[PDB]
Amino acid sequence: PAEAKYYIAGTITDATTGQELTTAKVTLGDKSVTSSFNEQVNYKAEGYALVVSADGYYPVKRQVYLNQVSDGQTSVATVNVALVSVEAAVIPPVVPPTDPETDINEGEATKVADKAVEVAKPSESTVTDMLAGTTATPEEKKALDETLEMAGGMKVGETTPEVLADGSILAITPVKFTNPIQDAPAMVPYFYNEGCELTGDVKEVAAPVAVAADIQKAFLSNAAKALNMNAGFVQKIGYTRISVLNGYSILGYTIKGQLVSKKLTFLISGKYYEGIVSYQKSVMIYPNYYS
Repeated sequence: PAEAKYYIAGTITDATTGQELTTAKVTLGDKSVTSSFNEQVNYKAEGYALVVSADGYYPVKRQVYLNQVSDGQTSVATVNVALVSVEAAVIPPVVPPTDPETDINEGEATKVADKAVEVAKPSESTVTDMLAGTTATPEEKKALDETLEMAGGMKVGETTPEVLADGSILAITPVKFTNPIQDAPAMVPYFYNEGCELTGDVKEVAAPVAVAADIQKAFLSNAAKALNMNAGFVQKIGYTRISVLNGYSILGYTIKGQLVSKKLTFLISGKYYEGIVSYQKSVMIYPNYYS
């Protein structure tokens, strides 16, 4: 069985416009990469330093950690670094997302899980592009087409939540082959979300005895700046190999998206508001082998 494969994929964008910053200077570990990167890496507990700068923006350093998986599985650290212009108006949070007071627990994760999965699930255009190979490289497209030819097709199932005891939420997306692939490898699509979304209700802190849309928009906008991410999810697609495991066919696979959340507080128009926002830290691909 093949060893666990690891990747770091992501995009450098402008925090205000959401457009890719193609002139950004980016290093991932010891390597110079473009603003749209996808690098295979060896597992290291230390992680990998992502260093990002662009003229007119505040620089960002982020340590990227890998979510360990087992033999035959793939794990992708999914990174959106959205740089804030030195000219942008930003309301700071009361405490930044590096403060442990901003972490959520399992009980809080359970309350936002349905919403988190609703926004994290693959859209119709994402599923269409995953299957068609719209964004695949020529080698990936060829391998995907050979896989589809042996599988017949791929059916993307309903995305369901799995709440973990640390407060993370897995968005479980099963992918079933019409016909299992016998004694042959598969090139398969996965997807992930870049940016952050509001997954819990925005509430006034210490209200005397429903929050307006504009306050909610201002809350998400400033939460996204605090996190160095775009406001709203944009979906990205990748391809990975499922290797042959002798004496087993490949029935399909499961995509597991790790959604991490933060509870932030902002003073917005003279009142304090709190809410939970979520983003994707990783995507993992689990083959479904059958004997």
